Amino acid sequence: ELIKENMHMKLYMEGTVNNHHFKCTSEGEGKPYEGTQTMRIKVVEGGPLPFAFDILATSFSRTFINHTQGIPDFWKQSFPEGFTWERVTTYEDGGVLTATQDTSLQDGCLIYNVKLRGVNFPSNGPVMQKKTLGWEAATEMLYPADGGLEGRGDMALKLVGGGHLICNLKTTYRSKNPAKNLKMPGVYFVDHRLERIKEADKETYVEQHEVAVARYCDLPSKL
Repeated sequence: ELIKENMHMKLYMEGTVNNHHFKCTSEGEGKPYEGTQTMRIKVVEGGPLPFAFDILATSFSRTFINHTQGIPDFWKQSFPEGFTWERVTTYEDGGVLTATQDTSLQDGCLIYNVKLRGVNFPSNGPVMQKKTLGWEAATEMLYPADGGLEGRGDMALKLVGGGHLICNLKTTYRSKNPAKNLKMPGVYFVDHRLERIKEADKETYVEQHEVAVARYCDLPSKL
């Protein structure tokens, strides 16, 4: 089996948010089977960013989700070929961020390539004004659909002074070997905690940590 108790990752990101173009790279590692990982990210082009780095946080790692209770790991089963995802995140103040990621496994290292585009972030809003303080924990609902898996979930971005701006995520996850016979799961959930550990140089260097666990709904069913 190709996914080994400890893994390294490399990431290239390019995007544009409200007409501002930028690139990031990052390097990290994690414990795929624990559900834990750490990324050290550099804005290498278009920095410093004139928007909140937080809107990029989710676009930096599906291999590193601890699967409890035998839920088949959609993303771990996809190697060596790997997988992609495509997401649209819609903020309640009109901002819309679309992201595409390709995940591959080359020479024992996980390699991420992301493209994204953000539009209609209000000029006066907390993203464009950099008034945000990270994400709350969140739960994503996942279910088979269209040959792949779909994810749906809201997330809450913390605002300076209290307050939250909410967005809703719609994701499609596809395996790169479609022929591969998958054990698919029912409907399930992944709990995510995405934390900024450190930053420097006007968010031009950022250390991010994520814990993510896959689980069924532990409630009794009168059915």
